[PDB]
Amino acid sequence: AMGMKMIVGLGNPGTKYQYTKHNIGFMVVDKIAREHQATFKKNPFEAEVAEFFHNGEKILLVKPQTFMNESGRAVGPLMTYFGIYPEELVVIYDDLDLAVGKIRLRQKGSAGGHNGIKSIISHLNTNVFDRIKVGIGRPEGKKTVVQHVLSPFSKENQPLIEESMCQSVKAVEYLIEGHSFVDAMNRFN
Ligand code: NA
Ligand code: NA
Repeated sequence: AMGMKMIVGLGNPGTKYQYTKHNIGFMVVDKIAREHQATFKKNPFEAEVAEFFHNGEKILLVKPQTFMNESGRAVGPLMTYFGIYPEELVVIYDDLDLAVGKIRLRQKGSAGGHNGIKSIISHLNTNVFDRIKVGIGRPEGKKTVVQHVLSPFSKENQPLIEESMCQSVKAVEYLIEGHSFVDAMNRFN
């Protein structure tokens, strides 16, 4: 009766992209799935979905399989399916305006035109929903953005992205446990 939570990790499908910075959201929800012994299953709305319970509450972990720029084609229908509202979402994605090793929690924004957030906004017709922005490092300029996001983390940076993935998992846990998102912002920002 407390409702559900739906944690959506953004990324591109396929082995081509599974280790790229643009897939940090997938990587985080994979870690949460392992933490809870939860398995991703094919879902009919272009997504992989894992489920587990936390003291009676169903938690859904979602990896859209639409490609990043079409993520809302999974998220919108899933919310309909599960009877979930924007307040039950947490979207985890890569932030090119934040350093590797850092996260930031916010409840509103258009993510500087990030194509996954844009798709979600398009489908939900709102930019108001909880998100965990996982820093992937600022690029040199617009010319290098795509290569930046569609390449792996550097060997040198891998320990630091592992740290921010861990903080991201902790932040999700703190929310699942019923703390307000504003309290989570105060704790993790
Ligand atoms: Na399956
Ligand atoms: Na879209």
